[PDB]
Amino acid sequence: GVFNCETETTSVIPAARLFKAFILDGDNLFPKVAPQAISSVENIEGNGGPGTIKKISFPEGFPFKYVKDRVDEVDHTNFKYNYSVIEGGPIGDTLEKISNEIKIVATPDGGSILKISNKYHTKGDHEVKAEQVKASKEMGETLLRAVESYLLAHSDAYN
Amino acid sequence: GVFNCETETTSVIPAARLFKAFILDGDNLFPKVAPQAISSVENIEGNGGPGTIKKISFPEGFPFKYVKDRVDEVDHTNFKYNYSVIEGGPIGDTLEKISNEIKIVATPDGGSILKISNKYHTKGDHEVKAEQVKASKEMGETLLRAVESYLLAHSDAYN
Repeated sequence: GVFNCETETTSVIPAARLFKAFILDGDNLFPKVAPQAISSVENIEGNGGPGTIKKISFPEGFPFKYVKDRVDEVDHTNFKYNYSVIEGGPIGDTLEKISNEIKIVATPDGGSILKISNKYHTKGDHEVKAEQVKASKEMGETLLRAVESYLLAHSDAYN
Repeated sequence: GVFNCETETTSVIPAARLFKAFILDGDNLFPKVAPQAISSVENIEGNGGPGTIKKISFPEGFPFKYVKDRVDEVDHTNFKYNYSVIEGGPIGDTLEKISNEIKIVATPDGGSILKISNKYHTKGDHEVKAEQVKASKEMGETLLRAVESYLLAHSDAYN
């Protein structure tokens, strides 16, 4: 089955700067700015572009130990990043894959709006629990806010 | 049980104008701007302020025929509107009440960000299905976009 959650969130950071930090340097930044959520990000196969498999590990404390994600598409001009959760964490008997899309859109005032889609490819007739949809949304917002705070505290970073 | 969904959406309309149209004149506007979603809004008990019970009817076409909502709180200065879904529609054997909060926040550029909370008071140990959470979110966004389009098309309205 399929369940598609689209959300939007705003940031005071201009889109180009946010894309460089949140997307292009996230492997480096996330364990530094949000250690309570992400312990490490490592390359299993590939360079960071489309097809790359990453292992995202969570700190001692979580239900889930890690996930493996695959980079699907990166558009450096239009600030789009598409990736899939393909193993570990919520993937298992009820859920085959989560396909995600992030687009960072500039606002006239020099901030950004992030358009985020989380698409659950459920196994057979399985539902996705509302708590799972919420957990994914909250993780993304946690990471965004941590990166935003870091960027405000380090005014030259990613310029 | 309880399940709380917080979402945010942006509008190009300044907060004060949007509050006057979307909140303070919604009974009038919704059936006019979004007839495919709302057929009528009528007063069962009260004047439109806290404690008021409204009957919201849906057009021929829907699963649900109507809901009764109660106004909980209105802050005309800070652009807050809290209301509850108390009968009809999704209310029944699995769900006792939905308590909703809308806050319309001005942006420096003269637009708005709406902070919306949908809090499900489930009966006993019942879950809320992700499809239901999505349906509520989509209804609110449909109504917002319809009001926004109307306001852009009628530049003097609600000034």
